[PDB]
Amino acid sequence: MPHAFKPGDLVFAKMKGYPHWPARIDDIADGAVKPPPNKYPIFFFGTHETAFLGPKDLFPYDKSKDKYGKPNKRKGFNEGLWEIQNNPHASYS
Ligand SMILES: CC(=O)N(C)c1cccnc1
Repeated sequence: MPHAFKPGDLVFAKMKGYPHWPARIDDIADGAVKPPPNKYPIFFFGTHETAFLGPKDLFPYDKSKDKYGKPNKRKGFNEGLWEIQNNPHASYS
């Protein structure tokens, strides 16, 4: 059975106006801004932007890749696919 989400988990993350997007649950660095309660720090592959989202917007990568892991016109999307598939745990500083 599923656990709760944890840092390092790989997902497709959905925001209003954008396709399901390759992403990871980030850690919070010591001394860094924490998210609101009930929200996770989401790092989006390709764009390298962060947002705070709840589970309703988070689709586990393994289960969803066949639906969602297809090239897309949007800026950074295809880079994002390479990253989630090829080095999803790296520093994208
Ligand atoms: C892919 C991407 O970067 N998206 C969807 C985003 C992330 C954070 C804020 N707005 C949009």
